[PDB]
Amino acid sequence: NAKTRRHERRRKLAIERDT
RNA sequence: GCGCUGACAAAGCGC
Repeated sequence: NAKTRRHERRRKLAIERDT
């Protein structure tokens, strides 16, 4: 199951929204 | 395993 593969790219953006 | 929601979760739900 693709948890980490999706997460990696989504994470960068998710963080950068809050930032 | 790859998406897709979610906490950048776990879990779910497609392919």
